Amino acid sequence: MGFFDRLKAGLAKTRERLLKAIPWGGNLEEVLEELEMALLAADVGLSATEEILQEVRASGRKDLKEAVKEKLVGMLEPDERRATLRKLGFNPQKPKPVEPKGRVVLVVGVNGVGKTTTIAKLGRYYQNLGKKVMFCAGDTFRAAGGTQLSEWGKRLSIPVIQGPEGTDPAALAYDAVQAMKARGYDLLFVDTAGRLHTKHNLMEELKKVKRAIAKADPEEPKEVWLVLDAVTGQNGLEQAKKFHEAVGLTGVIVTKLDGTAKGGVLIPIVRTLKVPIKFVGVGEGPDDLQPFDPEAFVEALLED
Ligand SMILES: Nc1nc2c(ncn2[C@@H]2O[C@H](COP(=O)(O)OP(=O)(O)NP(=O)(O)O)[C@@H](O)[C@H]2O)c(=O)[nH]1
Repeated sequence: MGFFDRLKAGLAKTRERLLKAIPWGGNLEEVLEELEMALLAADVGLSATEEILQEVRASGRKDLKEAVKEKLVGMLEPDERRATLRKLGFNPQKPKPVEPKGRVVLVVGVNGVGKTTTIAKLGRYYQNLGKKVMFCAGDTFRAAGGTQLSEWGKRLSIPVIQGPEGTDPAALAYDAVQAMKARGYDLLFVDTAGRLHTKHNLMEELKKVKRAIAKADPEEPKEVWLVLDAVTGQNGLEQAKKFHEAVGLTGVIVTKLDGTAKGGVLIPIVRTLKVPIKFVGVGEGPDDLQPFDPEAFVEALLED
């Protein structure tokens, strides 16, 4: 319960079509059939679905339902260690806290996916874990109404490195790291432009920003997080590929899970990018941005 409730609520649209209604009592032939449709309807994809079936049908010689759960969780965990600790019984009440590998987190993704809002929630999250957090408003470009990262910073008391619209994004991020160092901050999130059809090639700007961060601190950024909208589609995964090829993702944040019945998309995402989902977005609330936990996610896909 508690956050678990918020997760189940966020996955309700995906869950209540067929997943929860699966008749785990009938003769396999029916159940597995219903299972394949439920998966495909949730956007798990044919590839991962036919593998799940194999894993269960061929193998899966334990409890039918549990076999499914274990297989789905296995598909969501890119890290062998955690997969192992899980199999060994590790299953704490609430998911462990996501610790950035370093001090700088470069945030990327296409315009509109919710990068700005996601960073603000991340600031809160980390602040509540006692980190001194700083923001860099690397997307000086587009504002057009909405709420700037700049306004979010004042509200959380998080300083925002920013410059006049048009300011060199790379020089901003450089100043941002310098500032984070001199003032002794624990974490810096660098927001970035997300428009793929301007006169300035997005991927190239991005690489110039990551390079600037490195010039300031040769170890950074230790995290490159792509934000993906669960409502987009497979084009968004293709874009993901380009972002990965351009800057090397270390993680993925999936937002707007509450707005779709295709939440099963997380499986294809992790299988394609082979990086972990760090946080999942279950709504437009402050604490709606939660640390990802495969076990919990899978449970919410099937239960409640
Ligand atoms: N329902 C839902 N909405 C979300 C989630 N995350 C972000 N959003 C919403 O998505 C919209 C775009 O957010 P924003 O942070 O402005 O996006 P951007 O990707 O930063 N766009 P811009 O380039 O215009 O600054 C907002 O209305 C925001 O609340 C989520 O997990 N669920």
